[PDB]
Amino acid sequence: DLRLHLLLNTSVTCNDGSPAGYYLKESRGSRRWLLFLEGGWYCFNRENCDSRYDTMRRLMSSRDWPRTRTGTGILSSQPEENPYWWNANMVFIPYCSSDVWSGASSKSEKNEYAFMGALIIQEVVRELLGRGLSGAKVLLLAGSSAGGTGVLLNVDRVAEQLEKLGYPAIQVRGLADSGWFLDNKQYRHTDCVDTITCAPTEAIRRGIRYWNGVVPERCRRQFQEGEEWNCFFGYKVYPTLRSPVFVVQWLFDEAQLTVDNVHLTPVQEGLRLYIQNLGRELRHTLKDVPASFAPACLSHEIIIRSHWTDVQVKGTSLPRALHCWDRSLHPLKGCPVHLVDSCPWPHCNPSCPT
Ligand SMILES: *[C@@H]1O[C@H](CO)[C@@H](O)[C@H](O)[C@H]1NC(C)=O
Ligand SMILES: O=S1(=O)CCN(Cc2ccco2)CC1
Repeated sequence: DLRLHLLLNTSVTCNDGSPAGYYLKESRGSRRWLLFLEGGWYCFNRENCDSRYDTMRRLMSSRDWPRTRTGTGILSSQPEENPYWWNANMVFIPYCSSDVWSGASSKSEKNEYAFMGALIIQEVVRELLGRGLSGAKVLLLAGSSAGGTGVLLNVDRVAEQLEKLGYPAIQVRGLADSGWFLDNKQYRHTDCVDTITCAPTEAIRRGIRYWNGVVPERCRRQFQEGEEWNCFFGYKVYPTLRSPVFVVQWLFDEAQLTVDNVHLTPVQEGLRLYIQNLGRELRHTLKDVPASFAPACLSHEIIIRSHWTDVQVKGTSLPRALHCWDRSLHPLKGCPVHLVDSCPWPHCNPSCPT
């Protein structure tokens, strides 16, 4: 169990102005720190944020958060469940800003909601330095789904924050799970007039303006004013990053298929070619990513699932691949770090989740 702490700086808030926070379980015999970013889509105007506040309020407010959380998967402290980092200091940062962790805007008489995701991460890091993070050797910033994209958007800013605060010895690294998407053509499509019809690129473009969203500086300088939405897409922002980042991505991600208007519910030839081309394109974007784990499965998220130990690529599990990554940051015989399936159809890998 990890224990809730609400942020001492109460000006760093969830959507509705309640304080943000983090759950923490300390491991005094360890100088490794894992900070995990929760996911859960986003909202991008008044209308659909109001809807989200009715039926997804824990993603917009801390008023109903429980006092403890059980760590699962990579956040578990039992070696049977977590072969990788079971003895680490564990932190779960709830997603209550609805901004893919990019926002820097307070609630005001102009703004019905606050979008403070980028500032929440910075304030959590600041307050943890007083609770033992000052002695760390590695800070691993991890996340799933919207939290995985949040890793890509924030890992270099955490590294810069610790450098400017006088801790140049802490090695900052990233682990992005299920946050690597393609701005591809949809299988069926519609013009953006409402939430159901707005393609990812157009919805993110509106969100960035609504949130006062922030992107990494080198990426921002490449694409420039009005085009910051490009930096939400992994294959475009990753080459601009300096911190080591490990990328976990199902080749047939259920959220990718959702935004592409694909439902698997007898597949004819047009859809067969579409699905095979999506897998090939995703594989192409990872070809020069040296730390990656990409199985040929239809699924979504993995690193905080308890059975995350089950899936294998070329005979190597995800906990093993992450351990090999650790060794590489001190090729290795029999301990690989780049693992991408080559078979072209969902569940052609027999270790895929059922
Ligand atoms: C609280 O957080 C806000 C937003 O990041 C910042 O402007 C302010 O300086 C912080 N307050 C303190 C006392 O650090
Ligand atoms: O799809 S998600 O789980 C993770 C990514 N975010 C924003 C996004 C959409 C496309 C690219 O980046 C939405 C929720």
